[PDB]
Amino acid sequence: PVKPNYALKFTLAGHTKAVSSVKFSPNGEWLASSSADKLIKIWGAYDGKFEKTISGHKLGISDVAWSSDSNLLVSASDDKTLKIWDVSSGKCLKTLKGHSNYVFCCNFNPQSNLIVSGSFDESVRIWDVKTGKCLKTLPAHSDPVSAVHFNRDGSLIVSSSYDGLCRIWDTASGQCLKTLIDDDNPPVSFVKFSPNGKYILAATLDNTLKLWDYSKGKCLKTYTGHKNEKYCIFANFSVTGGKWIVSGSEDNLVYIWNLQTKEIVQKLQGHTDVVISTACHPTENIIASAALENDKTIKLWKSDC
Ligand SMILES: FC(F)(F)c1ccc(-c2nnn[nH]2)cc1
Repeated sequence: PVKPNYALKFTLAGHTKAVSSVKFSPNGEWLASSSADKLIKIWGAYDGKFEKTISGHKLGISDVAWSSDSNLLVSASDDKTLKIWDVSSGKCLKTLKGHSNYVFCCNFNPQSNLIVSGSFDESVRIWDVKTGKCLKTLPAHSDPVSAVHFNRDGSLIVSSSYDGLCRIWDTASGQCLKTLIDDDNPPVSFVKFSPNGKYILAATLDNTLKLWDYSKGKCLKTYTGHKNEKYCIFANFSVTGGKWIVSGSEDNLVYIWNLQTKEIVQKLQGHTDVVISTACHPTENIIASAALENDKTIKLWKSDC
């Protein structure tokens, strides 16, 4: 496939303010979304059908993430806390307290006994899921932390910040193992490891995505054409069909690139405001996208390749 052919299948309405993130459950059955309206919503991944609302945060939510067994969620909120949720019961199992300002990003490790978080307070924290206690506080950055992610075996954490740095941390010790710098350091608005753990994908507010070989500290690929000068927009590796990079954009489109050739292969039209978040289904050729306040909807897209 020189190109995918994603086409719109469902539009999901219900959030009453900007959506902030969307994530597919690892078992592929569900989509979770978080919003400035202080709510988490659960939707069917294949039919787009609204399932349930999960409530409890006192202010808007910036991010949500799934545990590996698809049974728990963690959410990051402007109320300076994270909450761990039992999805089936809707119960808040733990409230993770410690950050001194807005919490912007969160993720489980693969084993899902740990949670990592990043905050406006410029720190990265590592939490024990079962006790809800903070294990480590990392003096990670000198500006707000925009993303945090574990690698494939959980031994590394990558963090990014508006200070222009991506850093790699040892989970066990909390030591800073690496700082990634290019020829220039625009604010970094998103970062994550590749599925095989060998690479890092970073978004910067100069309208650019970069693929880094972090063990060698070198920038390999570069993806442009989209618009990103303001917001924390998620980006993804799509690997179920052809190998693509997928991202939202401030011109209201979903951008899809050939991972290898860096060429734009598709631009998905339909949203009426900034596409702040995209997610890729774990086993099927399905993308979810979500948009900001003037739109408020989530869209599900499907390709034959
Ligand atoms: F060589 C490329 F193009 F840089 C590259 C980058 C990432 C991956 C990959 N596979 N799985 N996860 N990441 C494969 C190839």
